[PDB]
Amino acid sequence: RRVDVMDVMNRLILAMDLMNRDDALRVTGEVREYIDTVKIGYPLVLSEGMDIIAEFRKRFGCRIIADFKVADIPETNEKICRATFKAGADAIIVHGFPGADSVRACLNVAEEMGREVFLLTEMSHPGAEMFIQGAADEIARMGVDLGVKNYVGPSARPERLSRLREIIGQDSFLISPGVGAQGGDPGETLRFADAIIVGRSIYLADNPAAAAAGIIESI
Amino acid sequence: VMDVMNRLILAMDLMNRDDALRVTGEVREYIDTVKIGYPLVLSEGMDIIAEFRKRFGCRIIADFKVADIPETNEKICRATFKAGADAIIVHGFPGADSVRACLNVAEEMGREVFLLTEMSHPGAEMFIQGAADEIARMGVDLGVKNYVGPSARPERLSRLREIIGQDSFLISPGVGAQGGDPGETLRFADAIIVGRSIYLADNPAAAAAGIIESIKDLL
Ligand SMILES: O=c1cc(O)n([C@@H]2O[C@H](COP(=O)(O)O)[C@@H](O)[C@H]2O)c(=O)[nH]1
Ligand SMILES: O=c1cc(O)n([C@@H]2O[C@H](COP(=O)(O)O)[C@@H](O)[C@H]2O)c(=O)[nH]1
Repeated sequence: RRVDVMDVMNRLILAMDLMNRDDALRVTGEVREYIDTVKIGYPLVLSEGMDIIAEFRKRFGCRIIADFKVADIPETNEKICRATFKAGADAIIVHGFPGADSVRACLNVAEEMGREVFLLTEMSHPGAEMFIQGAADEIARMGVDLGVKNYVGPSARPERLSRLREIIGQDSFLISPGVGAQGGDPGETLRFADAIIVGRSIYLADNPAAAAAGIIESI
Repeated sequence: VMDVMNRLILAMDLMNRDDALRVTGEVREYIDTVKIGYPLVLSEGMDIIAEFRKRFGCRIIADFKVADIPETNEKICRATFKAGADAIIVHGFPGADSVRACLNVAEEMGREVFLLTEMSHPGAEMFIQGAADEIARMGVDLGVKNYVGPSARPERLSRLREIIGQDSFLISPGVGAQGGDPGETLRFADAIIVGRSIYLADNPAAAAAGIIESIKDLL
Protein backbone atom coordinates (compact mmCIF):
# COMPACT_ATOMS: atom_id res chain seq x y z
CA ARG A 1 0.00 0.00 0.00
CA ARG A 2 2.87 2.32 0.89
CA VAL A 3 6.28 1.87 -0.70
CA ASP A 4 8.13 3.64 2.12
CA VAL A 5 6.85 1.54 5.04
CA MET A 6 5.41 -1.98 5.35
CA ASP A 7 1.93 -2.27 6.89
CA VAL A 8 1.40 -4.43 9.96
CA MET A 9 -0.55 -7.55 9.00
CA ASN A 10 -4.14 -6.60 8.21
CA ARG A 11 -3.35 -3.11 9.55
CA LEU A 12 -4.62 -4.39 12.89
CA ILE A 13 -2.71 -4.28 16.18
CA LEU A 14 -3.86 -6.34 19.18
CA ALA A 15 -3.91 -4.48 22.49
CA MET A 16 -3.17 -7.38 24.82
CA ASP A 17 -4.41 -6.05 28.19
CA LEU A 18 -5.29 -9.36 29.88
CA MET A 19 -3.46 -9.66 33.20
CA ASN A 20 -2.96 -13.40 33.27
CA ARG A 21 -0.08 -14.99 31.32
CA ASP A 22 -2.03 -18.15 30.42
CA ASP A 23 -5.02 -16.19 29.10
CA ALA A 24 -2.84 -13.63 27.29
CA LEU A 25 -0.87 -16.34 25.52
CA ARG A 26 -3.99 -18.31 24.55
CA VAL A 27 -5.90 -15.38 23.08
CA THR A 28 -2.82 -14.08 21.29
CA GLY A 29 -2.19 -17.52 19.80
CA GLU A 30 -5.83 -17.65 18.69
CA VAL A 31 -5.62 -14.49 16.54
CA ARG A 32 -1.99 -14.76 15.40
CA GLU A 33 -3.34 -15.90 12.02
CA TYR A 34 -4.74 -12.37 11.65
CA ILE A 35 -2.32 -10.18 13.59
CA ASP A 36 1.49 -9.94 13.62
CA THR A 37 1.89 -6.91 15.86
CA VAL A 38 0.97 -6.82 19.53
CA LYS A 39 0.79 -3.89 21.91
CA ILE A 40 1.71 -4.93 25.44
CA GLY A 41 1.06 -2.51 28.27
CA TYR A 42 1.39 -2.19 32.04
CA PRO A 43 -1.68 -4.32 32.86
CA LEU A 44 0.16 -7.40 31.53
CA VAL A 45 3.72 -6.39 32.38
CA LEU A 46 3.01 -5.38 35.99
CA SER A 47 1.18 -8.70 36.47
CA GLU A 48 3.60 -11.14 34.82
CA GLY A 49 6.91 -9.30 34.53
CA MET A 50 9.00 -7.77 31.74
CA ASP A 51 10.08 -11.24 30.55
CA ILE A 52 6.62 -11.56 28.96
CA ILE A 53 7.77 -9.32 26.10
CA ALA A 54 10.59 -11.68 25.06
CA GLU A 55 8.25 -14.65 25.51
CA PHE A 56 5.75 -13.14 23.08
CA ARG A 57 8.46 -12.34 20.55
CA LYS A 58 9.84 -15.90 20.63
CA ARG A 59 6.54 -17.81 20.68
CA PHE A 60 4.73 -15.65 18.13
CA GLY A 61 7.50 -14.07 16.04
CA CYS A 62 5.50 -10.85 16.27
CA ARG A 63 6.44 -7.19 16.60
CA ILE A 64 5.99 -5.79 20.13
CA ILE A 65 5.01 -2.22 21.00
CA ALA A 66 5.50 -1.46 24.69
CA ASP A 67 2.66 0.83 25.65
CA PHE A 68 4.20 2.42 28.71
CA LYS A 69 2.85 5.97 28.18
CA VAL A 70 6.24 7.24 29.30
CA ALA A 71 5.62 10.49 31.14
CA ASP A 72 8.43 11.34 33.55
CA ILE A 73 11.42 13.73 33.67
CA PRO A 74 14.16 13.16 31.07
CA GLU A 75 16.49 11.29 33.42
CA THR A 76 13.82 8.81 34.50
CA ASN A 77 12.48 8.48 30.96
CA GLU A 78 15.93 7.34 29.80
CA LYS A 79 16.00 4.54 32.40
CA ILE A 80 12.51 3.36 31.49
CA CYS A 81 13.32 3.28 27.75
CA ARG A 82 16.57 1.41 28.34
CA ALA A 83 14.94 -1.31 30.46
CA THR A 84 12.14 -1.60 27.91
CA PHE A 85 14.38 -2.05 24.87
CA LYS A 86 16.62 -4.42 26.85
CA ALA A 87 13.48 -6.51 27.39
CA GLY A 88 13.06 -6.77 23.63
CA ALA A 89 10.37 -4.23 22.75
CA ASP A 90 10.52 -3.06 19.12
CA ALA A 91 8.98 0.30 20.03
CA ILE A 92 7.83 2.27 23.05
CA ILE A 93 4.90 4.68 23.35
CA VAL A 94 5.75 8.03 24.93
CA HIS A 95 3.50 10.87 26.11
CA GLY A 96 4.10 14.25 24.47
CA PHE A 97 2.43 16.33 27.17
CA PRO A 98 5.42 16.49 29.54
CA GLY A 99 7.34 18.40 26.85
CA ALA A 100 10.23 18.25 24.40
CA ASP A 101 13.14 17.31 26.71
CA SER A 102 11.25 14.31 28.06
CA VAL A 103 10.52 13.13 24.53
CA ARG A 104 14.13 13.77 23.44
CA ALA A 105 15.43 11.58 26.28
CA CYS A 106 13.43 8.68 24.84
CA LEU A 107 14.51 9.40 21.28
CA ASN A 108 18.17 9.36 22.41
CA VAL A 109 17.83 5.90 23.93
CA ALA A 110 15.92 4.65 20.91
CA GLU A 111 18.82 5.82 18.72
CA GLU A 112 21.44 4.18 20.95
CA MET A 113 19.60 0.83 20.91
CA GLY A 114 18.30 0.84 17.33
CA ARG A 115 14.62 0.96 18.30
CA GLU A 116 11.63 3.28 17.77
CA VAL A 117 9.54 5.79 19.74
CA PHE A 118 5.84 6.39 19.09
CA LEU A 119 4.60 9.78 20.24
CA LEU A 120 1.14 9.92 21.81
CA THR A 121 -0.31 13.32 20.90
CA GLU A 122 -4.04 13.02 21.61
CA MET A 123 -6.26 10.49 23.43
CA SER A 124 -9.57 8.64 22.93
CA HIS A 125 -11.33 8.81 26.31
CA PRO A 126 -13.73 11.55 27.45
CA GLY A 127 -11.22 12.95 29.96
CA ALA A 128 -8.86 13.70 27.05
CA GLU A 129 -10.99 16.76 26.19
CA MET A 130 -10.07 18.50 29.46
CA PHE A 131 -6.36 19.21 28.89
CA ILE A 132 -4.85 16.97 26.21
CA GLN A 133 -7.12 17.99 23.33
CA GLY A 134 -6.23 21.67 23.72
CA ALA A 135 -2.53 20.87 23.43
CA ALA A 136 -2.80 18.09 20.85
CA ASP A 137 -1.97 20.11 17.73
CA GLU A 138 1.00 21.72 19.48
CA ILE A 139 2.21 18.37 20.78
CA ALA A 140 2.09 16.92 17.26
CA ARG A 141 4.02 19.90 15.83
CA MET A 142 6.55 19.36 18.62
CA GLY A 143 6.92 15.77 17.44
CA VAL A 144 7.60 16.98 13.92
CA ASP A 145 10.16 19.50 15.24
CA LEU A 146 11.94 16.62 17.04
CA GLY A 147 11.97 14.37 13.96
CA VAL A 148 9.42 11.91 15.31
CA LYS A 149 7.99 9.72 12.53
CA ASN A 150 5.70 7.44 14.52
CA TYR A 151 2.51 8.67 16.21
CA VAL A 152 -0.50 7.49 18.25
CA GLY A 153 -3.78 9.39 17.79
CA PRO A 154 -7.37 8.31 18.48
CA SER A 155 -10.22 7.20 16.28
CA ALA A 156 -12.33 10.38 16.05
CA ARG A 157 -14.36 12.71 13.82
CA PRO A 158 -12.85 12.86 10.32
CA GLU A 159 -12.20 16.60 10.62
CA ARG A 160 -10.17 15.83 13.74
CA LEU A 161 -8.10 12.82 12.66
CA SER A 162 -7.45 14.60 9.37
CA ARG A 163 -5.92 17.53 11.24
CA LEU A 164 -3.42 15.20 12.92
CA ARG A 165 -2.44 13.63 9.59
CA GLU A 166 -2.05 17.15 8.11
CA ILE A 167 0.40 18.04 10.85
CA ILE A 168 2.51 14.88 10.87
CA GLY A 169 2.45 14.38 7.10
CA GLN A 170 1.72 11.37 4.89
CA ASP A 171 5.24 9.99 5.40
CA SER A 172 4.69 9.55 9.15
CA PHE A 173 3.27 6.30 10.53
CA LEU A 174 0.09 6.59 12.60
CA ILE A 175 -1.59 3.97 14.78
CA SER A 176 -5.00 4.58 16.39
CA PRO A 177 -6.84 3.11 19.40
CA GLY A 178 -10.45 3.65 20.41
CA VAL A 179 -11.82 1.15 17.91
CA GLY A 180 -14.55 -1.26 18.95
CA ALA A 181 -15.19 -1.01 22.69
CA GLN A 182 -14.81 2.77 22.70
CA GLY A 183 -16.99 3.30 19.64
CA GLY A 184 -14.50 3.87 16.85
CA ASP A 185 -15.11 2.38 13.41
CA PRO A 186 -12.21 0.33 11.93
CA GLY A 187 -12.79 1.31 8.30
CA GLU A 188 -13.27 5.02 8.88
CA THR A 189 -10.19 5.19 11.11
CA LEU A 190 -8.02 3.51 8.44
CA ARG A 191 -8.79 6.38 6.05
CA PHE A 192 -6.19 8.36 8.06
CA ALA A 193 -4.35 5.87 10.29
CA ASP A 194 -1.89 3.26 9.02
CA ALA A 195 -3.09 0.78 11.60
CA ILE A 196 -5.83 0.49 14.18
CA ILE A 197 -5.36 -0.82 17.71
CA VAL A 198 -8.07 -3.11 19.15
CA GLY A 199 -8.24 -4.60 22.65
CA ARG A 200 -11.50 -5.62 24.35
CA SER A 201 -13.53 -6.23 21.16
CA ILE A 202 -11.05 -9.03 20.51
CA TYR A 203 -9.67 -10.24 23.84
CA LEU A 204 -13.04 -10.24 25.70
CA ALA A 205 -14.90 -11.90 22.81
CA ASP A 206 -16.46 -15.32 23.32
CA ASN A 207 -14.49 -16.20 20.16
CA PRO A 208 -11.39 -13.96 19.77
CA ALA A 209 -10.55 -15.40 16.33
CA ALA A 210 -14.03 -14.61 15.00
CA ALA A 211 -13.92 -11.08 16.38
CA ALA A 212 -10.60 -10.43 14.62
CA ALA A 213 -11.72 -11.98 11.34
CA GLY A 214 -14.97 -10.05 11.62
CA ILE A 215 -13.16 -6.75 12.04
CA ILE A 216 -10.89 -7.48 9.09
CA GLU A 217 -13.97 -8.41 7.08
CA SER A 218 -15.74 -5.13 7.92
CA ILE A 219 -12.87 -3.66 5.91
CA VAL B 1 -2.05 13.69 60.07
CA MET B 2 1.38 12.40 61.06
CA ASP B 3 4.43 13.65 59.20
CA VAL B 4 6.49 11.30 57.14
CA MET B 5 9.66 10.66 59.17
CA ASN B 6 11.83 13.77 59.01
CA ARG B 7 9.55 14.98 56.20
CA LEU B 8 11.93 13.23 53.79
CA ILE B 9 11.00 10.63 51.17
CA LEU B 10 13.67 8.63 49.35
CA ALA B 11 13.34 8.32 45.55
CA MET B 12 14.88 4.88 45.03
CA ASP B 13 15.66 4.89 41.29
CA LEU B 14 18.64 2.53 41.31
CA MET B 15 18.17 -0.43 38.96
CA ASN B 16 20.01 -3.19 40.82
CA ARG B 17 18.34 -5.05 43.68
CA ASP B 18 21.31 -5.32 46.05
CA ASP B 19 22.38 -1.70 45.48
CA ALA B 20 18.79 -0.50 45.98
CA LEU B 21 18.42 -2.58 49.16
CA ARG B 22 21.83 -1.48 50.47
CA VAL B 23 21.34 2.27 50.02
CA THR B 24 17.83 2.11 51.45
CA GLY B 25 19.12 0.13 54.44
CA GLU B 26 21.84 2.75 54.95
CA VAL B 27 19.38 5.65 55.25
CA ARG B 28 16.49 3.85 56.95
CA GLU B 29 17.47 5.55 60.21
CA TYR B 30 16.47 8.86 58.61
CA ILE B 31 13.65 7.97 56.22
CA ASP B 32 10.62 5.71 56.72
CA THR B 33 8.85 6.39 53.40
CA VAL B 34 10.21 5.31 50.02
CA LYS B 35 9.09 6.19 46.50
CA ILE B 36 9.61 3.28 44.12
CA GLY B 37 9.28 3.93 40.40
CA TYR B 38 9.52 2.19 37.07
CA PRO B 39 13.34 2.27 36.91
CA LEU B 40 13.45 -0.16 39.89
CA VAL B 41 10.25 -2.10 39.15
CA LEU B 42 10.99 -2.70 35.45
CA SER B 43 14.50 -3.95 36.35
CA GLU B 44 13.80 -6.12 39.41
CA GLY B 45 10.08 -6.93 39.28
CA MET B 46 6.97 -5.89 41.20
CA ASP B 47 8.03 -8.20 44.05
CA ILE B 48 10.54 -5.55 45.08
CA ILE B 49 7.70 -3.56 46.67
CA ALA B 50 6.75 -6.27 49.18
CA GLU B 51 10.45 -6.92 49.80
CA PHE B 52 11.04 -3.28 50.78
CA ARG B 53 7.95 -3.16 52.99
CA LYS B 54 8.95 -6.33 54.82
CA ARG B 55 12.67 -5.56 55.19
CA PHE B 56 12.41 -1.89 56.10
CA GLY B 57 8.89 -1.54 57.51
CA CYS B 58 8.47 1.56 55.35
CA ARG B 59 5.46 2.91 53.46
CA ILE B 60 5.85 2.58 49.70
CA ILE B 61 4.61 5.10 47.17
CA ALA B 62 4.43 3.66 43.65
CA ASP B 63 5.53 6.39 41.30
CA PHE B 64 3.98 5.01 38.12
CA LYS B 65 2.71 8.35 36.77
CA VAL B 66 -0.45 6.58 35.66
CA ALA B 67 -1.61 8.29 32.48
CA ASP B 68 -3.95 6.05 30.48
CA ILE B 69 -7.67 5.71 29.79
CA PRO B 70 -9.91 4.86 32.77
CA GLU B 71 -10.12 1.12 32.03
CA THR B 72 -6.35 0.71 31.74
CA ASN B 73 -5.76 2.93 34.77
CA GLU B 74 -7.98 0.63 36.84
CA LYS B 75 -5.90 -2.43 35.86
CA ILE B 76 -2.59 -0.70 36.63
CA CYS B 77 -3.86 0.41 40.08
CA ARG B 78 -5.14 -3.08 40.88
CA ALA B 79 -1.81 -4.71 40.04
CA THR B 80 0.10 -2.09 42.02
CA PHE B 81 -2.01 -2.37 45.18
CA LYS B 82 -1.92 -6.17 44.93
CA ALA B 83 1.88 -5.83 45.00
CA GLY B 84 1.56 -4.04 48.34
CA ALA B 85 1.99 -0.37 47.45
CA ASP B 86 0.44 1.98 50.03
CA ALA B 87 -0.16 4.68 47.43
CA ILE B 88 0.13 5.33 43.70
CA ILE B 89 1.02 8.52 41.81
CA VAL B 90 -1.36 9.41 38.97
CA HIS B 91 -1.07 12.09 36.27
CA GLY B 92 -3.86 14.67 36.19
CA PHE B 93 -3.29 15.84 32.58
CA PRO B 94 -5.34 12.95 31.10
CA GLY B 95 -8.45 14.26 32.84
CA ALA B 96 -10.99 13.53 35.53
CA ASP B 97 -12.29 10.13 34.42
CA SER B 98 -8.78 8.66 34.37
CA VAL B 99 -8.17 9.98 37.89
CA ARG B 100 -11.56 8.80 39.20
CA ALA B 101 -10.74 5.28 37.91
CA CYS B 102 -7.69 5.18 40.19
CA LEU B 103 -9.58 6.72 43.12
CA ASN B 104 -12.20 3.98 42.78
CA VAL B 105 -9.69 1.13 42.90
CA ALA B 106 -7.93 2.83 45.83
CA GLU B 107 -11.28 2.96 47.66
CA GLU B 108 -11.94 -0.73 46.99
CA MET B 109 -8.48 -1.85 48.17
CA GLY B 110 -7.96 0.52 51.11
CA ARG B 111 -5.09 2.49 49.55
CA GLU B 112 -4.34 6.11 48.51
CA VAL B 113 -3.95 8.14 45.28
CA PHE B 114 -1.49 11.04 44.88
CA LEU B 115 -2.35 13.46 42.07
CA LEU B 116 0.61 14.81 40.09
CA THR B 117 -0.35 18.39 39.17
CA GLU B 118 2.83 20.01 37.83
CA MET B 119 6.37 18.83 37.15
CA SER B 120 9.92 19.98 37.97
CA HIS B 121 11.76 19.60 34.64
CA PRO B 122 12.15 22.29 31.94
CA GLY B 123 9.79 20.57 29.51
CA ALA B 124 7.02 20.93 32.11
CA GLU B 125 6.72 24.59 31.09
CA MET B 126 5.52 23.65 27.61
CA PHE B 127 2.11 22.15 28.42
CA ILE B 128 1.83 21.05 32.08
CA GLN B 129 2.49 24.41 33.72
CA GLY B 130 -0.36 26.15 31.87
CA ALA B 131 -2.80 23.49 33.08
CA ALA B 132 -1.44 22.94 36.60
CA ASP B 133 -3.88 25.17 38.49
CA GLU B 134 -6.85 23.52 36.78
CA ILE B 135 -5.48 20.01 37.30
CA ALA B 136 -5.17 20.86 41.01
CA ARG B 137 -8.74 22.24 41.08
CA MET B 138 -9.96 19.08 39.33
CA GLY B 139 -8.25 17.14 42.09
CA VAL B 140 -10.11 19.16 44.70
CA ASP B 141 -13.39 18.52 42.86
CA LEU B 142 -12.73 14.76 42.86
CA GLY B 143 -11.93 14.72 46.58
CA VAL B 144 -8.24 14.03 46.14
CA LYS B 145 -6.34 14.64 49.39
CA ASN B 146 -2.75 13.86 48.35
CA TYR B 147 -0.74 15.81 45.79
CA VAL B 148 2.64 16.06 44.09
CA GLY B 149 4.00 19.44 42.98
CA PRO B 150 7.54 20.55 42.20
CA SER B 151 10.17 22.26 44.31
CA ALA B 152 10.08 25.74 42.77
CA ARG B 153 9.53 29.47 43.27
CA PRO B 154 7.57 30.09 46.47
CA GLU B 155 4.92 31.63 44.20
CA ARG B 156 4.36 28.37 42.31
CA LEU B 157 4.17 26.08 45.32
CA SER B 158 2.27 28.67 47.32
CA ARG B 159 -0.38 28.77 44.60
CA LEU B 160 -0.75 24.99 44.63
CA ARG B 161 -1.04 24.95 48.43
CA GLU B 162 -3.67 27.69 48.16
CA ILE B 163 -5.75 25.53 45.83
CA ILE B 164 -5.51 22.24 47.71
CA GLY B 165 -5.96 23.76 51.16
CA GLN B 166 -4.04 23.30 54.40
CA ASP B 167 -5.71 19.95 55.03
CA SER B 168 -4.23 18.34 51.90
CA PHE B 169 -0.95 16.39 51.92
CA LEU B 170 1.66 17.63 49.44
CA ILE B 171 5.01 16.04 48.54
CA SER B 172 7.62 17.66 46.31
CA PRO B 173 10.44 16.31 44.12
CA GLY B 174 13.15 18.32 42.40
CA VAL B 175 15.17 18.81 45.58
CA GLY B 176 18.95 18.47 45.41
CA ALA B 177 20.11 17.21 42.01
CA GLN B 178 17.53 19.37 40.19
CA GLY B 179 18.38 22.47 42.22
CA GLY B 180 15.50 22.59 44.70
CA ASP B 181 16.16 23.75 48.26
CA PRO B 182 14.91 21.44 51.06
CA GLY B 183 13.98 24.16 53.55
CA GLU B 184 12.21 26.50 51.15
CA THR B 185 10.20 23.63 49.69
CA LEU B 186 9.03 22.48 53.13
CA ARG B 187 7.53 25.93 53.56
CA PHE B 188 4.63 24.61 51.46
CA ALA B 189 5.15 20.86 51.04
CA ASP B 190 4.58 18.41 53.88
CA ALA B 191 7.51 16.30 52.68
CA ILE B 192 10.29 16.54 50.14
CA ILE B 193 11.33 13.78 47.76
CA VAL B 194 15.07 13.27 47.22
CA GLY B 195 16.78 10.84 44.85
CA ARG B 196 20.23 11.28 43.34
CA SER B 197 21.58 13.56 46.11
CA ILE B 198 21.23 10.55 48.40
CA TYR B 199 21.50 7.40 46.29
CA LEU B 200 24.47 8.55 44.20
CA ALA B 201 26.32 9.93 47.24
CA ASP B 202 29.69 8.47 48.26
CA ASN B 203 28.02 8.21 51.69
CA PRO B 204 24.20 8.01 51.41
CA ALA B 205 23.70 8.00 55.18
CA ALA B 206 25.81 11.16 55.43
CA ALA B 207 23.94 12.80 52.56
CA ALA B 208 20.62 12.01 54.25
CA ALA B 209 21.91 13.23 57.61
CA GLY B 210 23.07 16.51 56.08
CA ILE B 211 19.71 17.27 54.47
CA ILE B 212 17.89 16.65 57.74
CA GLU B 213 20.38 18.77 59.67
CA SER B 214 19.68 21.61 57.23
CA ILE B 215 15.96 21.49 58.07
CA LYS B 216 16.25 20.76 61.81
CA ASP B 217 14.07 23.75 62.81
CA LEU B 218 11.20 22.57 60.57
CA LEU B 219 10.92 19.16 62.24
O1 LIG C 1 -5.85 7.42 23.44
C1 LIG C 1 -5.64 6.25 23.73
C2 LIG C 1 -4.33 5.78 23.82
C3 LIG C 1 -4.14 4.47 24.15
O2 LIG C 1 -2.89 3.99 24.25
N1 LIG C 1 -5.21 3.64 24.41
C4 LIG C 1 -4.95 2.23 24.71
O3 LIG C 1 -5.43 1.46 23.59
C5 LIG C 1 -6.09 0.26 24.06
C6 LIG C 1 -7.61 0.31 23.78
O4 LIG C 1 -8.07 -1.00 24.09
P1 LIG C 1 -9.67 -1.20 23.81
O5 LIG C 1 -9.93 -1.60 22.29
O6 LIG C 1 -10.02 -2.42 24.74
O7 LIG C 1 -10.46 0.01 24.13
C7 LIG C 1 -5.80 0.17 25.57
O8 LIG C 1 -4.62 -0.63 25.77
C8 LIG C 1 -5.62 1.65 25.98
O9 LIG C 1 -4.74 1.76 27.09
C9 LIG C 1 -6.46 4.12 24.27
O10 LIG C 1 -7.41 3.39 24.47
N2 LIG C 1 -6.67 5.41 23.96
O1 LIG D 1 7.99 16.64 38.75
C1 LIG D 1 8.55 15.60 39.06
C2 LIG D 1 7.81 14.46 39.43
C3 LIG D 1 8.49 13.33 39.79
O2 LIG D 1 7.84 12.22 40.17
N1 LIG D 1 9.87 13.32 39.77
C4 LIG D 1 10.54 12.09 40.20
O3 LIG D 1 11.15 12.40 41.47
C5 LIG D 1 12.49 11.84 41.53
C6 LIG D 1 13.58 12.95 41.55
O4 LIG D 1 14.80 12.26 41.80
P1 LIG D 1 16.09 13.25 41.94
O5 LIG D 1 16.12 13.87 43.42
O6 LIG D 1 17.31 12.25 41.66
O7 LIG D 1 15.99 14.33 40.96
C7 LIG D 1 12.60 10.91 40.30
O8 LIG D 1 12.09 9.63 40.70
C8 LIG D 1 11.66 11.57 39.26
O9 LIG D 1 11.13 10.59 38.36
C9 LIG D 1 10.54 14.44 39.44
O10 LIG D 1 11.76 14.46 39.43
N2 LIG D 1 9.89 15.55 39.07
